[PDB]
Amino acid sequence: AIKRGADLIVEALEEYGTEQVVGFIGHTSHFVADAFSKSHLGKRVINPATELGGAWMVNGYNYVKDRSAAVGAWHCVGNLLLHAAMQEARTGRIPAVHIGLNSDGRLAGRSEAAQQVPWQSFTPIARSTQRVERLDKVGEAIHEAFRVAEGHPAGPAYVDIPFDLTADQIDDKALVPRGATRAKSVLHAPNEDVREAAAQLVAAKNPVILAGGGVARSGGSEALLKLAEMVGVPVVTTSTGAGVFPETHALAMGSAGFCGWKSANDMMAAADFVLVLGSRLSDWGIAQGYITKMPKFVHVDTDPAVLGTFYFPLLSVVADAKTFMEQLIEVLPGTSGFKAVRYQERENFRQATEFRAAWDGWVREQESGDGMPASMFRAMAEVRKVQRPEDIIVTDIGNHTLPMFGGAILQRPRRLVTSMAEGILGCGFPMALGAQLAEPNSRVFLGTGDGALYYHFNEFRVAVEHKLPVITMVFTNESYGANWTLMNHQFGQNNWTEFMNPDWVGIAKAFGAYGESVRETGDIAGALQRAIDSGKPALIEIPVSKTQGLASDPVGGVGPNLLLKGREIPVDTGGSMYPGENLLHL
Amino acid sequence: AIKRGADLIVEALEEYGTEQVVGFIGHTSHFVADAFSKSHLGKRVINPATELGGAWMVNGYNYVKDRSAAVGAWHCVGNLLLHAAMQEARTGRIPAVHIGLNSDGRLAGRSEAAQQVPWQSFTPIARSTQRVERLDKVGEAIHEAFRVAEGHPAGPAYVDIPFDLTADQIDDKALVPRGATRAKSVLHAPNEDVREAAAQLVAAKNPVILAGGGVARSGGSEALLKLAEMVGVPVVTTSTGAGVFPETHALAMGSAGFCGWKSANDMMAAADFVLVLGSRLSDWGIAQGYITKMPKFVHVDTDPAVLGTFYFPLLSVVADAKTFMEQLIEVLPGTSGFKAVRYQERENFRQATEFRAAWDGWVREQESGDGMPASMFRAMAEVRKVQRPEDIIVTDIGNHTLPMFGGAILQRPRRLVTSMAEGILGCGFPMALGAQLAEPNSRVFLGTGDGALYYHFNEFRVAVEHKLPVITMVFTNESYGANWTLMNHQFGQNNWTEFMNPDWVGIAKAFGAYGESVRETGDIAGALQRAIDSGKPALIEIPVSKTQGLASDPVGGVGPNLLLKGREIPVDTGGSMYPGENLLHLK
Amino acid sequence: AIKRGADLIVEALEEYGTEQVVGFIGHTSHFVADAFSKSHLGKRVINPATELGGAWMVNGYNYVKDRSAAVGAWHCVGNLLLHAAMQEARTGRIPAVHIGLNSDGRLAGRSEAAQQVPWQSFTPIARSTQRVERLDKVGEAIHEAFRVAEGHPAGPAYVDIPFDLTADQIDDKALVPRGATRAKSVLHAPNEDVREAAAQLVAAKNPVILAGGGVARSGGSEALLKLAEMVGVPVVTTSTGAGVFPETHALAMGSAGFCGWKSANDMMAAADFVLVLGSRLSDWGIAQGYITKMPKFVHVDTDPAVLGTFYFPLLSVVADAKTFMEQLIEVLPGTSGFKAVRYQERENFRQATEFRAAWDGWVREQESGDGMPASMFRAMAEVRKVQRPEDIIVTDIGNHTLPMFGGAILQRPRRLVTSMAEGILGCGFPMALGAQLAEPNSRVFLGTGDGALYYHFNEFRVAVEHKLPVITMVFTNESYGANWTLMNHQFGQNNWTEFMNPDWVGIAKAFGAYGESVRETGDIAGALQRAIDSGKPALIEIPVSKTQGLASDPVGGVGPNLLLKGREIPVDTGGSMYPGENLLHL
Ligand SMILES: Cc1cc2nc3c(=O)[nH]c(=O)nc-3n(C[C@H](O)[C@H](O)[C@H](O)COP(=O)(O)OP(=O)(O)OC[C@H]3O[C@@H](n4cnc5c(N)ncnc54)[C@H](O)[C@@H]3O)c2cc1C
Ligand SMILES: Cc1cc2nc3c(=O)[nH]c(=O)nc-3n(C[C@H](O)[C@H](O)[C@H](O)COP(=O)(O)OP(=O)(O)OC[C@H]3O[C@@H](n4cnc5c(N)ncnc54)[C@H](O)[C@@H]3O)c2cc1C
Ligand SMILES: Cc1cc2nc3c(=O)[nH]c(=O)nc-3n(C[C@H](O)[C@H](O)[C@H](O)COP(=O)(O)OP(=O)(O)OC[C@H]3O[C@@H](n4cnc5c(N)ncnc54)[C@H](O)[C@@H]3O)c2cc1C
Ligand SMILES: Cc1ncc(C[n+]2csc(CCOP(=O)(O)OP(=O)(O)O)c2C)c(N)n1
Ligand SMILES: Cc1ncc(C[n+]2csc(CCOP(=O)(O)OP(=O)(O)O)c2C)c(N)n1
Ligand SMILES: Cc1ncc(C[n+]2csc(CCOP(=O)(O)OP(=O)(O)O)c2C)c(N)n1
Ligand SMILES: [Cl-]
Ligand SMILES: [Cl-]
Ligand SMILES: [Cl-]
Ligand SMILES: [Mg+2]
Ligand SMILES: [Mg+2]
Ligand SMILES: [Mg+2]
Ligand SMILES: [Mg+2]
Repeated sequence: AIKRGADLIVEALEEYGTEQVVGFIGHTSHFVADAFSKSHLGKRVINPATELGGAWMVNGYNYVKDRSAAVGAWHCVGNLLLHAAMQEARTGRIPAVHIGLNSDGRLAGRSEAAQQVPWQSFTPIARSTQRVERLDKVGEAIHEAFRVAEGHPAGPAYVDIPFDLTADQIDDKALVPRGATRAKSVLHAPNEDVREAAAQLVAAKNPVILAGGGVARSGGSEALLKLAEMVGVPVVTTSTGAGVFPETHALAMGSAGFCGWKSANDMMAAADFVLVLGSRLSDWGIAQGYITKMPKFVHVDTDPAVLGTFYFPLLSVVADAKTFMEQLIEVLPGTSGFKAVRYQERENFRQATEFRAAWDGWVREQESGDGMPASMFRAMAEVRKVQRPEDIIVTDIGNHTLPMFGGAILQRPRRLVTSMAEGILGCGFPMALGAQLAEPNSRVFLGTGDGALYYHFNEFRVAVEHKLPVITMVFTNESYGANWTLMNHQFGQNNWTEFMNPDWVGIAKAFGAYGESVRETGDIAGALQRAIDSGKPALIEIPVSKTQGLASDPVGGVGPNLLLKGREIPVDTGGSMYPGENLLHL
Repeated sequence: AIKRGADLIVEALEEYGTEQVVGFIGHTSHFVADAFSKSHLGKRVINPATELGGAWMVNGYNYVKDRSAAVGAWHCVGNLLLHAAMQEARTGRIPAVHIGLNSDGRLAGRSEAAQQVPWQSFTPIARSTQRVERLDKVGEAIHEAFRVAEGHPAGPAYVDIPFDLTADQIDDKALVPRGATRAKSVLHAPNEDVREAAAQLVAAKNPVILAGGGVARSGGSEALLKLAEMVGVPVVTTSTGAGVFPETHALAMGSAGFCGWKSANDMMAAADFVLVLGSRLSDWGIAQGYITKMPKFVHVDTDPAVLGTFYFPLLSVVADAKTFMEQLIEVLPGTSGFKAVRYQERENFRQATEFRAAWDGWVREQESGDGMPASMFRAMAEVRKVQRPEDIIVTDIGNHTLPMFGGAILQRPRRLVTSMAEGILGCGFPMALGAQLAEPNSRVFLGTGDGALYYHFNEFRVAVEHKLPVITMVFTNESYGANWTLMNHQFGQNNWTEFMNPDWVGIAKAFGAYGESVRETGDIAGALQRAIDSGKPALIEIPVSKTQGLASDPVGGVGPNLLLKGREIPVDTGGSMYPGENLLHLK
Repeated sequence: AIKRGADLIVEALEEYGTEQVVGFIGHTSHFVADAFSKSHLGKRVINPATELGGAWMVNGYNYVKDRSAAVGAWHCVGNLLLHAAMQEARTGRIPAVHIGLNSDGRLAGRSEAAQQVPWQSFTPIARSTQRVERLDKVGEAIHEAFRVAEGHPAGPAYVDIPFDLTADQIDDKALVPRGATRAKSVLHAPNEDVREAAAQLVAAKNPVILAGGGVARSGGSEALLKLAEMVGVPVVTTSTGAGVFPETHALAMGSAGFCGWKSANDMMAAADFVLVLGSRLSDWGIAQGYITKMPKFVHVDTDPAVLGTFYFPLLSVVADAKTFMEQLIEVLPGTSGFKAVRYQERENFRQATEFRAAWDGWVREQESGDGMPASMFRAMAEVRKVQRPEDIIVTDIGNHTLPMFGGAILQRPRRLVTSMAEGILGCGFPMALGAQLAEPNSRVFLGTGDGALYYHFNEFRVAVEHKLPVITMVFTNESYGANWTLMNHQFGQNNWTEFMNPDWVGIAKAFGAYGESVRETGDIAGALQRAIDSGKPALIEIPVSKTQGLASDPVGGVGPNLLLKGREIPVDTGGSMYPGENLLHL
């Protein structure tokens, strides 16, 4: 059948499992938008305030789905706004396909052309960058983008299509590849690696299992609970792994790292052996700026590139996390030294429970005060009174990230959302909208700084139009508080940190959202209940300190080193001059 | 003397003429911010709501100054938001230096590193992209950045500095290059070319001078006025040249192009000869999608790369526009055929004045009407009543661009501001703020669509804190109106075009800005007076139709061709298969 | 200890298993060459005639080793000659680390600098491109290069080091990473994939096992012989898999593809099911220009990116080849329908043996003629009379490639060498020298065209100095014979194809190599024996036809389509003009 390129693009996106489009109109996306209007997927299009806001919504949707279920589709020059969000998808292992419609290919390469988008600016960012030259390659390119996006590692794929190809027509026989099959990701380890790992776990005096985001992608929660109880081993997570192990269990230490739980950092400092499952041991994760001292460890991952890149394991294993744990459960009864004892009667139990109790007491101290400015831990304690086990906690980047991580106590995977890998400010609100779109049975609570909310609160248009009842707490300190704090630690003086806020309640009201300020009432619990009862997206303005959280609160961190001290650098004495130095020798 | 890298960056920036810093804090920019607080640049730093809004401020400031007087200074990952504004600077010839402070160079190349910014993403965009490896190269790199940014062509330069270098210390002797004097840009044409141009000008029956943005950069307004009156030749501009020739003058046809003045398009369709000065004859400018048919022309530019790239001139000349005009004024009295008479007495005068009068009549007609929605031409007629020669008009991108260009009548250079080269939606508000910062005692009027204002109205934080009294008209139609209109033509139905607006008056009030709606009153005139009296940034809501402007209004355009008709493309029958086609051959 | 950067580079290369250096002097490599002179590896440095010749020697050495045992080390501007060889390492999955010493970092970025090498020219080619900015990163960068080079997929890694860092000195504590461990590559499939594959193999009427170069990298020869005999299934290979199955066995069909064995192409056209082990199903391999019609197939690979990129399998499996075959052997006795029958009594045996016999008869016809010009199959039959099972057959690219592939009958893996993935002319001689260096118990026979030998016969300097007794047959036709042939098929006329040859015997004698021409004697067997007895590198000049081989001989190929027919292309009628068209409208 003769088909337009725009209709072939839509067909391909449906074939590969696209649920949700985030698209922006312009003459280069006109044919694609027309084609979407005639398709099932046309019913699910978000038109965001900006393309960067929309790209963040793709990230939040796909982070919780672990596939490229949301897809961006962008008129030419709007693609120039994608880079920040695309970079987070790359290091954060978020599958994300983006289709950029460039200007007419007839006008490419002309020096005085308008809106000829430099697609090679994505080459250092996307896991796959393709410029499509020919209509008969449009299906093939989209198939490749999905294959790359949803691989191991997951990430972003960008497809640049000059829009004349979307108007042009071709007979469609076999053009969109169909019948594609994926290999299973249930990679099994060899027996001798399993037996080694089991022997180490049993022999250790103070073992720990470290579960990262790969345990969530693997689906390994059940196996992890069984394995931890069978061996009697405390569980530490990364921030993307939090919730794969129920955080109210006796063995749950929470997340390690610099915005994590001190019980987890205590346990990592005490441990003599770690089994690492589905973690990349990253800079702002377990590595803490490449300062953390890892105990002897076994490292299990589906991506060999993460294994031994920086931390050298006792043993590196290419295997699926759930599968490896199931293999361990099978081998453990025939492992020398193994005895079936209830985890509460193991010799290591009391130490772990003491670390957790100390942390819980510290959290109770942070949360229990009343009045203004509010503690962000109090705010989170109020959220946990109204929180369901499928609900999603979202945060932005700043001082506030620490209380959001520390006050989230989670029972399910992929419930904690932010720009985890890159720490890009402003992510929180639009990522929360994308997560809400993906998870309509989840209540979504966002704790955002004021500096952060400034970036993409324009997306209240989307929240209101699409009836997305995200509950946003804006923590107001009229500051980039992390930076106020750190600059005063570093220099004794802040600069570039302070700003005004609008009347946020007035902003919410102007968009037809629910708005309330607790500046005078302190009534966080009441405001949460009113916001939930509204059925609308909500904005609760909560005054906070400039200093509480990431840049101040002691959670057992060692890094990262970002207040670095300068070194004195030898000049070059080889004889060559600086530019303009010739004038000094006259 | 031992200096930190941060201090050396500030010293270099000062040496090369920086007046205004737009900066964003984060740990990688901490040392730089601390160093700026010790400088006379520290006082005035703008900390924008987002880095892309700030980069648009840099572009508005520098577009009106014609030098990189504003600089950006950005914490690592905030650099990832620069690319759209940087691309406008590249094709739009805006000088702009951006200093990106990357994460620690010790951590670079590690696969699981955080915030290691891919500076090579700028390589296809900036005129110059540099990654600094060594502290002793920090001065040198910044010197090079200004050299490129302020050359011919002007454009953006990006410098990536791992921030450990900003903390490190070194002895400063000769490290910051000082004391350069740049080459003059008053490039003179060969006398033979000047003579040839004068001979064509005099011989033509219906000549036109086409003056682009290079006449503004050249400072050629006085020479152009003398030349045009001496020969008695109508003046057409580009959108970046508008205002180089006073648009109240009887010879002024306005700007040619598809959002231009029909008088200018009529003139260019009538002309038998054009002298093109300081124009790149661009796609969304004079070329209108490479459809415009140029008469025989002489082309004068400082950048050889624009001369003969697409339109082949009769004669191409590498020269400065003001200089070339001065040369031609000197030779004209000795040119065979030249007659010294008042321009009003020339045979070609009446036709030009007729084009202008017809256009002015049409504009008057668009200003008329008595209710709601309002005409955007009416809105511009009201702005003209309160507009001085030094005042700046800013637009965003959409249907509203055509009435803003058609209602702006300018008499000085560099008074009309937008994302000219790239058409990037959202530019208007933050570029207006940057123009206001560059010219604190000029009044700045912005006409913006509602889809446009959505992008960077967060920068009301900057406008209110810095008391930048931009007067913004937001034209409300609850739509991407250009697209609503074009898609209804193309397909019979719009899609992806309609959206909710907030209460814009309420948004302004929540920031402490002046706000008013004319929806019930029609009182644009009073709203402009109240907005001006407020001394605050102001927002005037004006409801408009979905259709008025770029997608509907006839201005004599021929292009561009964006409502494409597709072609039917043949399938490859050479034998090779599609992916997956193997399954279709199984029996 | 305080150490120079040059000494740290040497230390790192030794730590990661480097055996052989190929290096080129210049002031930027002076410190590195001095450092090598003080080390164990210093004893194994080849200084090639050119850097491209040397890069090809790295490729040949590492192709047969399946690790980056050879390493290039190059003065600045000589790195500009590496790209061709580097591209073959990338698509050909050859591990190869190259260390480029750039000019002084103090002079980088200056517009009028000399010898500042654009290392970003490698970014689209190498699997890893790194520019080292800091002395304390030199060890770390080399460790990363090896990790990437020796991964799955294998490939080239380029490290650019400004040479001032190689003169500079630093305390060495922990700078060169030591104690690195690799994960095993014995990835196991899940049982249900094993059982599926076994059920298909047993149920098929006319199965085939297709073994590619991954069976060689895996070490799977023993398991493949067992599995093929147990199930009674003919074996087809790719050109990089040839020799993993003994090519004299009754079940051996040889290599499929356009320069392969017709028995293999016949068997692929007859088969109802294929088990593909360690093949990427590539363009100039099994795909034959994306024309080959694959039967229903199971696809087993360690690199998920190859699985389902173009040919969509019944089932895709991420697993090691040897391991998967061992899993199949274990499952087969409990697979429904399986009976233990001698392979000679299976119903499919006679068909396979008939295909092989037809091919063998055709080869005997090609080889059996005497006189001049010689048949290249006769030449290969003479080599097989003097060939040991560890000996290596090398070819260049041209008409001659077909008789070299067709006359090679191999018993061991990694014995057939050329620029397999990219077909880059001139590879053969320097790749043969690298293979000889790696495999000193192998006699190396190169069959090269004349056009090919022209590129790197300057490397006779290396062959003679290092006493590398490669036996080179130069097939002389005074032509780019493939192109003479194909152009006459395509157009009825050749152009740019014909050239003179030097007196090749005189060239060999001038270098102190053994030289002989059979132009008048026909005495190929005698010349081989004299060349072997010399103990020297040898050059035997053998006149051949312009047309025999790749461009003419029918081996059951279907592709690739490189004599493509042009299509008539619609002009653009949108209204926009061409450059300069304005003058036509005046
Ligand atoms: C301000 C800020 C503070 C932060 N504080 C912390 C903190 O305190 N603690 C913390 O942990 N992080 C923190 N982060 C997040 C951190 O930067 C990283 O994003 C995070 O630690 C990475 O988690 P991960 O190692 O589990 O790997 P992910 O990025 O989640 O990657 C998943 C890993 O699992 C592997 N994998 C995927 N599927 C499978 C499978 N089926 N089987 C096996 N392996 C699989 C992948 O190959 C990869 O190695 C912070 C971020 C910011 C911005
Ligand atoms: C929606 C929309 C509508 C638009 N409609 C129009 C329209 O109707 N008409 C229009 O003109 N544009 C229009 N534009 C703008 C258009 O895209 C271009 O930005 C503009 O036309 C370019 O102007 P220019 O040719 O003068 O060159 P500029 O981009 O201003 O560049 C300056 C030129 O002068 C040269 N130069 C610089 N200094 C000197 C010197 N000293 N001497 C000599 N030469 C010098 C430079 O090398 C260059 O060639 C529109 C843009 C948009 C987004
Ligand atoms: C002139 C010319 C003619 C040619 N003619 C032919 C021809 O007739 N026939 C032919 O086959 N080729 C031919 N080639 C070569 C062809 O271009 C390819 O180089 C070759 O076919 C690729 O072989 P392969 O598919 O086995 O993959 P390779 O390139 O050998 O790659 C190895 C594959 O095995 C996988 N792998 C690696 N280790 C393992 C493991 N442990 N377990 C499982 N999988 C593993 C890899 O991921 C990869 O997919 C020709 C080349 C030229 C230049
Ligand atoms: C795009 C971008 N710009 C700047 C930063 C640097 N940064 C990291 S945290 C932070 C403070 C954010 O302020 P806010 O949201 O108010 O949170 P608070 O620290 O006050 O809790 C900043 C500016 C960044 N990570 N990303
Ligand atoms: C970043 C970006 N996204 C999309 C476009 C496409 N576009 C061009 S004009 C326009 C309409 C803008 O709407 P608005 O500001 O309301 O103006 P109106 O057409 O209603 O006057 C759009 C979406 C663009 N140029 N840039
Ligand atoms: C570097 C490079 N240049 C050109 C070619 C194109 N090419 C492929 S085969 C061939 C013929 C080689 O001639 P020769 O070595 O004499 O072999 P013959 O065809 O005569 O057997 C040529 C030129 C190539 N593959 N690589
Ligand atoms: Cl547009
Ligand atoms: Cl940050
Ligand atoms: Cl040299
Ligand atoms: Mg804050
Ligand atoms: Mg100069
Ligand atoms: Mg609008
Ligand atoms: Mg030849």
